[PDB]
Amino acid sequence: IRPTIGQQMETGDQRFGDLVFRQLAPNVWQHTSYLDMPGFGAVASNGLIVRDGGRVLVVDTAWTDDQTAQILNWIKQEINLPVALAVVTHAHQDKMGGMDALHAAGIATYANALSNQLAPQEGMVAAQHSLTFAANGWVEPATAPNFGPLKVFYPGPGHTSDNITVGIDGTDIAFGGCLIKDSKAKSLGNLGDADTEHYAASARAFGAAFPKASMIVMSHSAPDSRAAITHTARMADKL
Ligand SMILES: [O-]
Ligand SMILES: [Zn+2]
Ligand SMILES: [Zn+2]
Repeated sequence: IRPTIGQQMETGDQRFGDLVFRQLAPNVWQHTSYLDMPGFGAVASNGLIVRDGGRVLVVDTAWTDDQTAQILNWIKQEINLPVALAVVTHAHQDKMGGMDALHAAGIATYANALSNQLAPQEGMVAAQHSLTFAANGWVEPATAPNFGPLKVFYPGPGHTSDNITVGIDGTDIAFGGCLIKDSKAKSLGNLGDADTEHYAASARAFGAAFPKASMIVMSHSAPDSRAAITHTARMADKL
């Protein structure tokens, strides 16, 4: 009995090691990893895996190198194609905590230049390559070579000063990372590194950048429809 990963994922989300995987589209999966907070519930973070022909692309690490190695194990087991590159969406642990595992696997990594400046200070590892954004927020194409369907956008400072977002061309999906929370959320999570003045405008800019994305994928909520964007901006208004 040898079903494809797509065939297997019709049963629902799949637990794999300490992670959970969910198929969002025929070639797009959400990875979920968890940070144990002793005495409290574990903090979930989501990223993406995209099968782009004969290669795989990753958006965001897991919280740790080990969890990130578990992602790579899942990719080997279920997809059985090489991982070419990863884009990581700011210098917090949930997004860049596993850079060493990516680098050891020969994966080329990309982050906002600002994320690369901030990461080592925090005991993290910079990505190998730095993205630069035009004033309009779109990545300068020369700094994002061979990204396939990934369309990278800097919406402005919000959840952090360096937060970036990623649309997946040919799908209904845009990834807001930690900038966006779902339409039912009671809070924006930890705002300790947030730009409270600009957050709402940056959430709006993300929505405007990917107007055809009907599925909004987020780090700290399950996927939602576009109402998540204005809900997030409403929660962020006049912080
Ligand atoms: O985060
Ligand atoms: Zn963050
Ligand atoms: Zn986060």
